[PDB]
Amino acid sequence: LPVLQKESVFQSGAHAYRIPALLYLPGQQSLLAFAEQRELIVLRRGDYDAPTHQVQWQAQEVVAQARLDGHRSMNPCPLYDAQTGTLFLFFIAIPGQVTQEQQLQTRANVTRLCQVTSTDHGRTWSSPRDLTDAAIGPAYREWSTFAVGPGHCLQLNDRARSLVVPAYAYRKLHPIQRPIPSAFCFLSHDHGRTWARGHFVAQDTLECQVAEVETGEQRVVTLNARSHLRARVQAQSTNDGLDFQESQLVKKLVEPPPQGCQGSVISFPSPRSPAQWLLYTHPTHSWQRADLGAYLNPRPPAPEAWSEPVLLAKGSCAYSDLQSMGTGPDGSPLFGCLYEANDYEEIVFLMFTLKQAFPAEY
Ligand SMILES: [Cl-]
Repeated sequence: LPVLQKESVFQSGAHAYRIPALLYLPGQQSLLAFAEQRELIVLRRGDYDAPTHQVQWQAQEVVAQARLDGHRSMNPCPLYDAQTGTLFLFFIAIPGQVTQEQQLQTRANVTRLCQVTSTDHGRTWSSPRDLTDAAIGPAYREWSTFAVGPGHCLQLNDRARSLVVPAYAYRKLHPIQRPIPSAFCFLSHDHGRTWARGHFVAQDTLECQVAEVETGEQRVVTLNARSHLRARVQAQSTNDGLDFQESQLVKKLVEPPPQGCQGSVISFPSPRSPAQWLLYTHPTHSWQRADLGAYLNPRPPAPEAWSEPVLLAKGSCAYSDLQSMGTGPDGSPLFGCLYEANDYEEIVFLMFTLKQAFPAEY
């Protein structure tokens, strides 16, 4: 398909950069591209230059605040709070080396849920805040580890403008069997002051992302997760992510077994009747992490409504993250996509419009 921009934003022959996260700032009309650097989190800011309809990426910088002493930082999970304008960067912190506790108990949970916030459009960040105890509580010792995202988080359009952070945890349900992962959501109605841990979806679900859409008559949260099956796993919640209805397989969205691959999903105003449509990116190969494709769902989150994918990039492609960026030069919705490519040797930024990706719609 034709695109507005394709630029490698992170590069490393040593596969130093992985796990992309993208965040669009609507007022500034800029993007924040995060990635893990093999471990800390790095960032590149880029302003959408209207006159040239290109994002001008600035110099890479380390998010020095997004780290705990003696820990490795991973899984950048950003969010823009529309009510306050504050930016949240959730992330995971794990000890850099085996701890004394782990020496005695191999599966002891030593993973930390953290966050740093910014009130100046991501130019500077607050000291890190460990949210582990407040968000997970007593369930903490029941897991071997867990993670959030990777990729952008969600803010609902409810009265409270609730924050929903997608996540997954490896549950130590059997002392002999290896811990099995299950996706879920963290939910806050007060801009991160308090957190609730939602119930798990089906077992063996891993990196997931959530979006909010209108279906039937009200708004629901759709969770789209990586699986070890041949198709993606999806589930919807009518209570902001605290409880999900029965998980379902989305056969139209392929997953390459046995490992599967992380994928991204976002909602955006319908170009036309449903209020929102969904856009999702993930490799399209039946058993390899290759050929990144963009898929559209005009009647979300109905599994049967997903479109055939449009090829965004041929060849090796892995994790990705999407962000809507307002209206494009051609008048249709503008999108930004950050994805791993070329055997993890780089992270590429792609910017395109709905008209470019899905011509038939126009
Ligand atoms: Cl902004």
